[PDB]
Amino acid sequence: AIKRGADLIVEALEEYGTEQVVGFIGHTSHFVADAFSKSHLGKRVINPATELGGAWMVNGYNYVKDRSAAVGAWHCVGNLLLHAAMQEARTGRIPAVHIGLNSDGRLAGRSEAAQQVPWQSFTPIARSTQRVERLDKVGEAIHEAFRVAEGHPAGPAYVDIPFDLTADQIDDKALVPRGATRAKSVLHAPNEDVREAAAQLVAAKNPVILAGGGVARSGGSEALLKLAEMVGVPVVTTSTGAGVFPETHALAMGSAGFCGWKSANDMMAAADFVLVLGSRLSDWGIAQGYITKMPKFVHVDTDPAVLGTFYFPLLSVVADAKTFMEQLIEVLPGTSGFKAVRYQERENFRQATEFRAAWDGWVREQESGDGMPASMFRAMAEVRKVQRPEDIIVTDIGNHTLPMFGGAILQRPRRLVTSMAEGILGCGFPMALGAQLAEPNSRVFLGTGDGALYYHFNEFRVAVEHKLPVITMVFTNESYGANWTLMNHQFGQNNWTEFMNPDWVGIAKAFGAYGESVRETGDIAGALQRAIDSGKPALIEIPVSKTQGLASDPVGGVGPNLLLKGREIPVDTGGSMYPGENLLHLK
Amino acid sequence: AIKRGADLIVEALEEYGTEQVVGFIGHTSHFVADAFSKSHLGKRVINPATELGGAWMVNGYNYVKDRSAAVGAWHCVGNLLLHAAMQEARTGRIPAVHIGLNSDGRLAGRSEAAQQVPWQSFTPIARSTQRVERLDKVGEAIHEAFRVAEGHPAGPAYVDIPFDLTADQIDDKALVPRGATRAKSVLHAPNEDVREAAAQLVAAKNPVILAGGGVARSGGSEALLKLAEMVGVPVVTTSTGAGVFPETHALAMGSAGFCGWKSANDMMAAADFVLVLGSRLSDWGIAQGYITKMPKFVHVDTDPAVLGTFYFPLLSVVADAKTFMEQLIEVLPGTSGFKAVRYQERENFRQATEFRAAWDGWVREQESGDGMPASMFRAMAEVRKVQRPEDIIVTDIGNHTLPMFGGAILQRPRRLVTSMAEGILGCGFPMALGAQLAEPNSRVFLGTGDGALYYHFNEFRVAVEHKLPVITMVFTNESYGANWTLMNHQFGQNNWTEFMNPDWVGIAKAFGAYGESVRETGDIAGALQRAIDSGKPALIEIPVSKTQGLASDPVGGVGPNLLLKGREIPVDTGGSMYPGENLLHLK
Amino acid sequence: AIKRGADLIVEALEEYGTEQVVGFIGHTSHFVADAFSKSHLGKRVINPATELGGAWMVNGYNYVKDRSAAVGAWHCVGNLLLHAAMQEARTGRIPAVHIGLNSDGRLAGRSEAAQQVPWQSFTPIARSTQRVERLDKVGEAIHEAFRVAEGHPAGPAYVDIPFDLTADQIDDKALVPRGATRAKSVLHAPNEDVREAAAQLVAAKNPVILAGGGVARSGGSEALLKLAEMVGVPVVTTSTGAGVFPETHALAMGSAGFCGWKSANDMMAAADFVLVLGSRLSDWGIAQGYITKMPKFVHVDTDPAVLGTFYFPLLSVVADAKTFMEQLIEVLPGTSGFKAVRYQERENFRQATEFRAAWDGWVREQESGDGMPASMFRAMAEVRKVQRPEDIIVTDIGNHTLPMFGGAILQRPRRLVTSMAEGILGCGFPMALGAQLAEPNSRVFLGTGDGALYYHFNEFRVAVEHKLPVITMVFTNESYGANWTLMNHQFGQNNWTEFMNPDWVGIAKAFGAYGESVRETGDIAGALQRAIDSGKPALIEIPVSKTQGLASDPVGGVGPNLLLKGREIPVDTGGSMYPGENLLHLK
Ligand SMILES: Cc1cc2nc3c(=O)[nH]c(=O)nc-3n(C[C@H](O)[C@H](O)[C@H](O)COP(=O)(O)OP(=O)(O)OC[C@H]3O[C@@H](n4cnc5c(N)ncnc54)[C@H](O)[C@@H]3O)c2cc1C
Ligand SMILES: Cc1cc2nc3c(=O)[nH]c(=O)nc-3n(C[C@H](O)[C@H](O)[C@H](O)COP(=O)(O)OP(=O)(O)OC[C@H]3O[C@@H](n4cnc5c(N)ncnc54)[C@H](O)[C@@H]3O)c2cc1C
Ligand SMILES: Cc1cc2nc3c(=O)[nH]c(=O)nc-3n(C[C@H](O)[C@H](O)[C@H](O)COP(=O)(O)OP(=O)(O)OC[C@H]3O[C@@H](n4cnc5c(N)ncnc54)[C@H](O)[C@@H]3O)c2cc1C
Ligand SMILES: Cc1ncc(C[n+]2csc(CCOP(=O)(O)OP(=O)(O)O)c2C)c(N)n1
Ligand SMILES: Cc1ncc(C[n+]2csc(CCOP(=O)(O)OP(=O)(O)O)c2C)c(N)n1
Ligand SMILES: Cc1ncc(C[n+]2csc(CCOP(=O)(O)OP(=O)(O)O)c2C)c(N)n1
Ligand SMILES: O=C1CCCCC1=O
Ligand SMILES: O=C1CCCCC1=O
Ligand SMILES: O=C1CCCCC1=O
Ligand SMILES: [Mg+2]
Ligand SMILES: [Mg+2]
Ligand SMILES: [Mg+2]
Repeated sequence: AIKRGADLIVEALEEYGTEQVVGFIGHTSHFVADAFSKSHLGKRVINPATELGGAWMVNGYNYVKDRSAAVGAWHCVGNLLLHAAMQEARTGRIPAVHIGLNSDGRLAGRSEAAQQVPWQSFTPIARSTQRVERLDKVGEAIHEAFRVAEGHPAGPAYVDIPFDLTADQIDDKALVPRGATRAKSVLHAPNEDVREAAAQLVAAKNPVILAGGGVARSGGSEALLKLAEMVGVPVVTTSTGAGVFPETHALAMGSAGFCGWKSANDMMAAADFVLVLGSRLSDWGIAQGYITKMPKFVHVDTDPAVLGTFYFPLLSVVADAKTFMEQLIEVLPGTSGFKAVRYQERENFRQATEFRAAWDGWVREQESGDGMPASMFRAMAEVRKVQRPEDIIVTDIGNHTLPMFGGAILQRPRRLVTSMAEGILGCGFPMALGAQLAEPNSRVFLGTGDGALYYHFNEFRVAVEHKLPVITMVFTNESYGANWTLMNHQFGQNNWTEFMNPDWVGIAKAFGAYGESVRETGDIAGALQRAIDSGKPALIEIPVSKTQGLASDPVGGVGPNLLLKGREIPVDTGGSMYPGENLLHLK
Repeated sequence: AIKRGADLIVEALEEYGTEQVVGFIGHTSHFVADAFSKSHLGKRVINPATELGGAWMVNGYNYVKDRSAAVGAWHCVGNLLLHAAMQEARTGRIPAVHIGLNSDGRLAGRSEAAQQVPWQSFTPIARSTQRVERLDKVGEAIHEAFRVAEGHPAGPAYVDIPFDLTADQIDDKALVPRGATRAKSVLHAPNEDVREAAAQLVAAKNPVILAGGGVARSGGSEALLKLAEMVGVPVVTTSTGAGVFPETHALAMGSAGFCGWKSANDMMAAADFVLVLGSRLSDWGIAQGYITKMPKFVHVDTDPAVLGTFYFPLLSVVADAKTFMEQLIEVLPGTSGFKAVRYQERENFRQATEFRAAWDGWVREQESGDGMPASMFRAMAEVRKVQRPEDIIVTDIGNHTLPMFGGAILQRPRRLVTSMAEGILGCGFPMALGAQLAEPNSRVFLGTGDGALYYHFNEFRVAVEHKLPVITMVFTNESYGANWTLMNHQFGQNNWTEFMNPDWVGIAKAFGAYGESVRETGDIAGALQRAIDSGKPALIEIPVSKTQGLASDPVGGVGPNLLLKGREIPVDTGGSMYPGENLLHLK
Repeated sequence: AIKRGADLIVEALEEYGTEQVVGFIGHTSHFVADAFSKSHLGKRVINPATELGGAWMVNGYNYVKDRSAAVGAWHCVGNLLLHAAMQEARTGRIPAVHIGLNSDGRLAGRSEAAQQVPWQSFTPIARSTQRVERLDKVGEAIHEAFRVAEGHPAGPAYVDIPFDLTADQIDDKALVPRGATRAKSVLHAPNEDVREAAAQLVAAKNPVILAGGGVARSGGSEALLKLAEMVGVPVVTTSTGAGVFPETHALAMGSAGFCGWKSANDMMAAADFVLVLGSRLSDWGIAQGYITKMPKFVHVDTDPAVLGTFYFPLLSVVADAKTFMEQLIEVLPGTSGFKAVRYQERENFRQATEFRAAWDGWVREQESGDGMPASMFRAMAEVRKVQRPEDIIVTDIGNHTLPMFGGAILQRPRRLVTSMAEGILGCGFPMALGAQLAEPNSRVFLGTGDGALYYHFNEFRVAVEHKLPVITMVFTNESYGANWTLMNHQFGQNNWTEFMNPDWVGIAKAFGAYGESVRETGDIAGALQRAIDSGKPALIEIPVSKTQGLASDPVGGVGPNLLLKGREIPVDTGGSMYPGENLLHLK
C-alpha cells in the first residue's frame, strides 16, 4: 500500500512502544505533525517553549520509565538545541530516541544553503547517530535507534531525515520491521562466582552491599531486601539507586558520595568488604573525583565496560543484579560459616545503627531554627509530611542539591531525579514535568535554586496548559550560592556569582500557576497545603542562605577536587619560538 | 614573570581587542573570573541567564561591529548550549571567539567521568576548533582563534582549555603573541575586469546594482552613492546590505527576496544586467531556494568560494567592494558609450520610480488602519516617527519577519539584525541586548513574535541590571503564525501551532521593566513614547493576526520551496530483504 | 536524454578538464570503467599495482600541472589506502580530486555489512569531503570538488558515491553544470603597500628576495629576474620555489633550509631585510622547526591564512606574486633613494658572490671522488652532464634528500618533486611516474633510498606497460640511513634501522626494465647513458654510505629539533589516584 514517509515514521515509532511525543513545528516537521494527528499519539503531543526544555522532558519521562517511552521530533535548526540534554542521557544511561527532520536533501552540501543542520555534531554525543539517505531505509533506521537506546548501556539515539523523504510516497510492504522479540536480560553468573561472593560476605567483619541504579533497572528491590536481612549487612546506595532499599530500615545507610548521607560515607570508610551491584563507580558518584579508596570488592554489572576500568575488583562478574542476588540467596545456607540469625543480633549491626543515628541527629539539627532565611533541610522535613511512597523528588544543581539528597527518604525505585551524570544547570523544572507526564497520578516535588529556575521556567506554558501539578520550591539567595561560597574560600572574593531575581510569585501568577512566598511568614507547611489544594503547577518562594549545602555542609566527603591547586610548569627550552617572538630578536 | 594560565588568557583577549565579555561561572571558570576581576576587561562582563542567551548576545554585538569585540567564556557543561548560536555565526559570517574551560585534564578519557565536555561536537560547526593540551600553548591558541574568526569569511572559533591549565603557572616571557600583523582588505581588481564591468553597465538597457552585506563590511556607502548617481542605476540590496544606500533615494528599490520589497523583486525581474557587490546569493536571500533566475551578471567578492558556486557569472572578480566601485568611477569617463547625464534624465529612471511608487502605495495601505488586531506595518510606521539614523531594528523569525523588513527604511549600514543565515527562533531579544551593548548611542527597537520571545525573555535580568533600554514590541497571536498559515495553505489544517501566552505586561513588571498592553487602547504611538520616557527596557504587547506577513503577503517572491510535493519512489527489486522480513517467508 | 550515473560522472570529469585517470577495478567501479571505455578519457587510464601507489601518481602529475588534471577513481575498500597521499596533497597544496565508489546505498548503516567504507575518515584530511545521497547530485558534487581542489589554497577533494547511483539512470537535462566560471588570480596590491615595500628594499644594506612555490604557481619567473637585476638583490628560494630563478645566475643563492644550500642559509643569516613572495614559511622549510630568526620582512601571498600565523611581518600583503613584482618594477624609478646601477656594481654584490663561491667549492669537494661507496653528490654531477632544462629531478625521504636538493641546479619551475610537506617515505618512485605522464617532453631522474624504493617498486608494472622511461638511481646502504645516523648522534646506538636488499638488478629484469649495478665498476656515467639508450624505465644500483646527507652534512641549518631532550615533569599531587591504584591501599 502506498504511504508517505511521514506516516511510516509514525508507524515505526508506534511499533517500538512510543507512548509520548515531544515535538516542535516548522516546515520540515509539517508532514510528520500532519501524520501524528491521524495516530493515537497525536492527542497528547507536547509542544514545548524551547527544544532544550522539551529534550529535558524526554529525559525525565524516560529516566522513570527505563525505556524510550517518550521520543523527540524536531524541525531542522531546533535540533541544534539538543546537545546538553543528549549528553546527560549518554553518561546518565537514559534511553532516548530523537528524530530530526533536516532541510530538503536536494539542497544539501551547498555552501550558501539555509537550515542544513550539521547532524555530524551529534556523533561525539549520541550512542547512535544515523543520517537517512533513502525513503526505504526510514523504518530500518528507527528500528536500529530503539535497539541502541534500550540496550546495555542505555542512552540516546539521533536519526536525521531530510524532510523531502517525509513527503515522498512508496509501497509499504515489509518496510517497517515488525514482530521482533528481544533477548532476556536475566543474565546468570557462574556458580563458582556466586560461591566466592558468598564466602567473602560471610567472612567479612564489616561488610556492605552497595546498590546502584542497575538494581532499579533490574527490578531487584525484593531480592535486595531478602539478601540484606539474611546476611545482616548494611546497604549503601548511589544517588540513582536510592529507594531500592527502604530508607526507614535499620540497615539503611543511605547514599554514599559528596552530596550524600554521612552514615553511608562513615560505613564505606569502616568497611572491609563491599558487594557492588549495578553501579558504575562514577566520578561524582562513589569515586568522588577518583579519590575514594574502595575496600576489597566484588563487582556485578550487565555492562563489561564498567568492570575494572578504574577500580580493580577482587572478582568482576557479568550478570543481572536481581538474578545474581537470587543465586546468592540459594547458595548461602550451604556456605561454610553462614549462620541464620536475625540481623539485629549480629556484631556488625550496632556500628551501622550508630552511624545512622549520628546522621539522623545532625539532620534534625539542620531542620531546627525558624529563621529567615529558612533551612532547606526544614523545607524537606515539611515535604516528607505530605509525601507518599510513589511520589517523586526532583532537584537542580547547586548548594541546594545536598539538602535535597539528604532530606529525601525514599521507599521505591526511580523517585529521585536530576542531571545526575553531568550536573547540567536548569534540568530540574523540565525533568519534573517529564516525570509528571510519565506518572500522571504521582505527586512531583521539585527543590530548585534561583539560578537554575532561570533556565526553563518558560515551560510553565506546558505545565499550565497540560495541568501538570508539579510543586516547585524555589530557594532564593540572589546568587549562584555554591560558587559564591567556593570562590570566597578559594580567592577571598566571589565574582560572577550574584544576580537580581524577578518577583517569582508574580511570574507564577502571570502564567496562571499557583504562587506564594514564605519570606514574611516562614509557613512552608501551609504553602505546601495550599499548593496541593490548587490542583495547578505551583511555585513556593523560600529565602535561603548563600552558604547552606554542597559548598559547606560536613557529610564525610573526600572529593571531588573542585578547588584544584595549580603547579608551576617548566618552559620549553628546546629552541623553538612562540608565535610573534621573531620581533623580539630584532636589533 | 610567573603567571597563572587564567591571567594569560585575559592578557591575550585584551591584546586582540576584546571589549566585552559574556561569561558564566562554575568551578572550571573560577580562575578565569578571578583573573578578569583584576583587569580592565573585568569592568565589562555580562553574566547571562543561560549560555545560549549569552551566545546570542555575542552574535548581536559582533554582527554590528564586524569583528570579535565580544567574547564568550564558559564553565564546562555550559559550552553544550552554544551550538545553535555558533551555527548562525558560521553561515552568517559573524566573527565570534568562544573560550570553553573543560574539566581537569587528568580525568579526561575516563568512561565514568563527570563534566568532560565533547569539544569534538563543535568540529562540524566552528570555522576553527582547538583543544589546548599544554599551558604554553594558551596564548598561541587564542591568537589563532582571532585570526580565523576575523578572516574572510568571518565566523566562530572555539578554544577548549582543561581548567587545571588555568590554575597552573609558568614564566610568561613571549608566551602571549604581541605586535600582530594584518594585511589590508582593499584588494584591487585588474584593469581588464574593471573596464569590462564598466562597458556592461553602460551598454545595459535596464541595469541594477545589487549590494549585499559585504558593502557594509567594506565601508562602501559613499562610493555606492556616487556610482549609482553617475551611471543612473537603481540599487537593490540583500537584507544584510539594506542601509548601505539611503532608502529614501529615488533610485532605492529596497531589498530583493521572499521577505523583501516588491519594488526590488520587480526590478530584478525587469533587469537585463546586474553588478553584484558583496553578496553570497544565498538560499533564503537572492536565490530564493535556488529558484531565482539571475540576469547576466558580474560578481565581485573578497571570498573566492562564493563566486560561481551556484549562479555562473558573466565575469567573476576577487576584489574589495569599496575599492572596485572606486576603480569603476575612475574608468567610466573613458568607457565607450558613457555620457555624464543627471540620473533623473536617463531612459531607465521612469521604470524604476514606477516600481518604487507601486510598493510605497501598497505599504501605505498596509499601515492604513487603526484598531485591533493591529497591522505590523502600522507598528513599524509608528517606530519610524520616533527613529533616528543610527537606531537599530531587530526581528525574530516568523510571519512578523516580513513586516519588520518591509517597514524598516534605513540610512546607514548594519542597522537590521536577526538570525539572517539560519532562521533560528528566539534570536531576537538577546541579539538586541548584544547590539545595544555594542552601540550605546543607538535606540534599539525589537519586533518579536510571541513564540520567539518565549525562548530568551529570561534575559530581562540582564536588560534591567545593565540598564539596556531596548524597546520590545511583542506581537501576540497565540500561535506559531507562519506555520499556522503555511499548514493551512498546504493541508487545509494546522497542527502543533497553537499555545497560551502569559500576561506579558505582568512578566515585564516582575523583572522591573516597563510594560504596557495596547489590546484595549490601540495606542501604539503613546506606548512607544512612554517606553522611551521610562529609560528602562520596555515590553509593549500588541495583538496581531495569525496570518499577516511571511506566509501570506505578496511581495513578488518565487520561493523558497518550503511546501514541497512528494514524489512516488520506486522500491528496490534487487532481491535483498528488509530487516525482520525473514519472518514473513516462513510458512 | 536518459543517462547512467556512471556516464554522467565521466561527462563531469571531462567538463572540468581531466586529462588522466588513475583507476582501480572492482564491482563497485564496474559501471564507471564501462563508461570510461566509451569516452575520450578512456584512452588515458592507468591501473596501478595498488591504490596508494596510484594516489602518489595523481600527486606527481598534479604537482607539476598546478591543477587537478589527474583524477583517482576507486572501488570501495581500495579508498582505504588513500590517506597518506591525500594528507601530502593537503599541506603541500596539490590539487587532487578522488572519486570513491562505495557499496550499495541500500546496505549502508547495517552493522554486519561488508565493504561499507567509512568516508568520514577523510573529513580531517581532505579540503572537501562529500557523500552523495542522490543521483541528481552527482554532477553538482564533482563540480564542487574541482572548485575546492583548484582554489587558494589548493588541495584534495574526496567524493563518495554509493555504486547503485552509478547503475541508476535519469534524464540528463542541465544535470552536469556547464559553462563554469573562474575569477582571475592576478590580485593587485594597493599603491601604499607597493611604495612601502619598494622603499624598504632600496634602503636595506643587505636585502634578500625569498621566492617560494607561489612564484611557480603565479608564473612569475620573468618578473623575478627583472626585479632582482634592477635592484641588485640576491635571490633565495624554498624547495618548491627552486628553479623560478636561474640557479647559474650570479645572484642565485639557492634554497634555504636544513636540506638546502649553505650559500642561502649564509645570506639569510646576513640579511637586514627580506621580501617574501609566495612562501608559507613552513616547519620543514624556512622555519626549520620554528627556530629560524627572520630579519624584518614584507610577506606577499594569495592566501591570507599564511600571513602572520607565526612569523609577524613588518607588512603583510594579499596579492599575486607576479603581479606584485610588476607593480614594484613600475614604482621603483620614483622611489626615493633608487638609482639604476648594474647589479655587479652594487655594494652588496661581493658578499653574495662570496657566499655562493664557498658553497660551490664545498659541492665540488663532495663530488670529488671516485670509487665505492659512491658520493650522492657525484651521482648528481653525472646527471647534470646529461640533463636538459625541462628535465625533472625526483627524490624520496632520507639522508639522500640533502644531496638530491644540493646537486639539483635548475632553470625552470616545478622541476623538483617529492613529499615536500609531510616527508612520507616511498613517495618518490610513483610521484616520478605521475610526473612523467604529465610531462612527456621531460626526462625524469629519481634518486631514491633503498628503504623508500621498497614501498612502491611494484609500480614497475605501470612503468613497463606504459613505456615511462624514468631513470631511477637506487642508493644502497642496507639501512634507514637518516635514522642510523640520527640515533647514533642521539644515543650512541641505532635500533630498527638495518635490513637486507634484494638483487635490485634482478628485480628490474624480472619486470622487463633496464637494470645495472655499479657496485663493481663505479661506472655511473656509463650506466646513465645505457639506461637512456634503452628507452625503458631503468634501475641503476649505486652503493652509498649510511651517513652522507640529511643527518650529517653541514649546510648552515639550525633545525628542526628532531632530537629533542626530555624534561622532568612533576606529578599530580591533587589527591586523585591512578587506575588500579586502589589495590595498593589495601593492607
Ligand atoms: C551535584 C551533584 C552531586 C552528586 N552527588 C552524588 C552523591 O553524593 N552520590 C552518588 O552516588 N551520586 C551523586 N551524584 C550522581 C553521580 O554523578 C552519578 O550520576 C551516579 O552516582 C551514578 O550512579 P550508578 O553508579 O548507580 O550508575 P548509573 O549511572 O545509575 O548506571 C547504572 C549502572 O548499572 C548497570 N546496570 C543496568 N542495568 C543492570 C542490571 N539489570 N543488572 C546489573 N547492572 C545493571 C549499568 O551498566 C551501570 O553500570 C551527583 C551528581 C551531581 C550533579
Ligand atoms: C525568515 C528569513 C527571511 C529572509 N528574507 C530575506 C530576503 O527577503 N532577502 C534577503 O536578501 N535575505 C533574506 N534573509 C537573509 C538571508 O538568509 C541571508 O542571510 C542574506 O541574504 C545573505 O546576504 P548577503 O548575500 O549579502 O551575504 P552575507 O551573509 O552578508 O555575507 C557577506 C558577503 O559579502 C562578502 N564580503 C565581505 N566583505 C567584503 C568586502 N570587503 N568586499 C567584498 N565582498 C565582501 C562575503 O565574502 C560574503 O559573500 C532572510 C532570512 C530569514 C531567516
Ligand atoms: C626531508 C625534507 C627536507 C626538506 N628540506 C627543505 C629545505 O631545506 N628547504 C625548504 O624550503 N623546504 C624543505 N622541505 C620542504 C618543506 O617541508 C615545504 O614543503 C616547503 O618549504 C614549502 O614551500 P613554500 O613555503 O614555498 O610553500 P608551498 O607549500 O609551495 O605553498 C605555496 C605558497 O605560495 C602561495 N601562493 C600560491 N599561489 C600564489 C600566487 N599566485 N601568488 C602568491 N602566493 C601564492 C600559497 O598560498 C602558499 O603560501 C623539506 C621537506 C622534507 C620532507
Ligand atoms: C549549564 C551550566 N551552567 C553552569 C553551571 C555551573 N553551576 C553548577 S551549580 C551552579 C549554581 C546554581 O545556582 P542556584 O540554582 O541558584 O543554586 P545554589 O548554588 O544557590 O543552591 C552553577 C552556576 C553548570 N553546571 N551548568
Ligand atoms: C529553534 C527553532 N525552532 C523552530 C523553528 C521553526 N519556526 C520558524 S518561524 C516559526 C514561528 C514563530 O512564531 P512567532 O515568534 O510567534 O512568530 P509568528 O509566525 O507568529 O509571526 C517557527 C516555529 C525555527 N526556525 N527555529
Ligand atoms: C611512511 C613513513 N615511514 C617512516 C618514515 C621515517 N623515515 C624518514 S626518512 C627514513 C629513512 C629512509 O631510508 P632510505 O630510503 O634508505 O634513505 P637513507 O636515509 O638511507 O638515505 C625513515 C625510516 C617516514 N617519514 N614515512
Ligand atoms: O519553519 C519555518 C517557516 C519559515 C521560516 C523559518 C522556519 O524555520
Ligand atoms: O557545575 C558545577 C556543579 C557543582 C559544583 C559547582 C559547579 O560549578
Ligand atoms: O571486486 C570485488 C569482486 C567480488 C569480490 C570482492 C571484490 O572487492
Ligand atoms: Mg541560588
Ligand atoms: Mg506568533
Ligand atoms: Mg638507505
